[PDB]
Amino acid sequence: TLNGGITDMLTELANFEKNVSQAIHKYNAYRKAASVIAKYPHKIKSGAEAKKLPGVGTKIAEKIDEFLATGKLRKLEKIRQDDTSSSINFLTRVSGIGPSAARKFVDEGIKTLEDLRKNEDKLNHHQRIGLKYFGDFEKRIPREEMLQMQDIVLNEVKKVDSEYIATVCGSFRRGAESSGDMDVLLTHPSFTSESTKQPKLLHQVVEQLQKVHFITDTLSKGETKFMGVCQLPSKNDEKEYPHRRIDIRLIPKDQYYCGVLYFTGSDIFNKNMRAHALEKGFTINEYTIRPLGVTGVAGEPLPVDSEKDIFDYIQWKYREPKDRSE
DNA sequence: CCGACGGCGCATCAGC
DNA sequence: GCTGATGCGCC
DNA sequence: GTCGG
Ligand SMILES: [Mg+2]
Ligand SMILES: [Mg+2]
Ligand code: NA
Ligand code: NA
Repeated sequence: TLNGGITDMLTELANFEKNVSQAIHKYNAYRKAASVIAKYPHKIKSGAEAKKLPGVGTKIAEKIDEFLATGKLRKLEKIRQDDTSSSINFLTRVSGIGPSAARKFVDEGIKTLEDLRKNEDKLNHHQRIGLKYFGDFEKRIPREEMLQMQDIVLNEVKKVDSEYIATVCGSFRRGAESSGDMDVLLTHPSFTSESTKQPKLLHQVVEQLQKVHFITDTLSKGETKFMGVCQLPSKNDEKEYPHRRIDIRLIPKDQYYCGVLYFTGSDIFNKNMRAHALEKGFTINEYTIRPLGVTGVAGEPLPVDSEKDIFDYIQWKYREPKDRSE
């Protein structure tokens, strides 16, 4: 974090554009600039030096110059004083409240943690649970705790059926010392791109993890994705562990590499990699990499035998999970 | 200049 | 109920 | 907001 002030500034601006302006590309441009500045291995001395980086343009260079000379950004100071922007930015922090629901709550004077707490009946289920664990969800997970959570999830999955493979992805798989939540890829031989020879493959794993009190709440649940809450068990007289967001994603077994690429991330790495795919005339999702056709239509799935194959197609040297933290 | 920016799962809603 | 759009989330 | 065409 040589340019910590700068990238904090940009992230804050990205958050404004997402939550308040609802200008998603502006959010993206900012997060992108932030990301390329974050791995730039020199302490930046000027806007004009940052502008050299791909993703830093004119406006962001000016902001960088204003930030370096004065330690501040006047544009952010204003945004920070605005009641309506601070309100919206705060509400969107609850999982399940985004830009639209946030603005809509303000329209009604529901705008503080205390307002939300007297008004649970105006929240859908996801939002009610996000408010419930509001504080907990702010806390990072140390790797040590990620490691116990893993043994639990790997062992319980093996118990339902010895042929499920669960793989912890996300920043954990990227070797991060702490993680915002747990991301779990799940496969079973019965579920492939050809057929689903067994129903409830995801359900059964969820039920199991509820039966051991590991999974405590559900934000959303379908046939391939679970989005919910979990908690490590604590010992006699210990304060409890914080509750933690868990995400479980069931992926056809023969598409494990595109799935594990996807779920390892980071989000920005994915966006850039996928963006580059397109320039190379391919498209990648969590399932397959397909060529782009002359017209603009996705051709057939290309054969993939490792994460590296995916990189090969798009003419990128391999990058280990730990080098994907953009 | 100016079009395009990654891709998709689930909850929810409107319109039929 | 179905189908498709919009909201929100995941990386 | 930035970039390639
Ligand atoms: Mg995570
Ligand atoms: Mg997660
Ligand atoms: Na640039
Ligand atoms: Na939110």
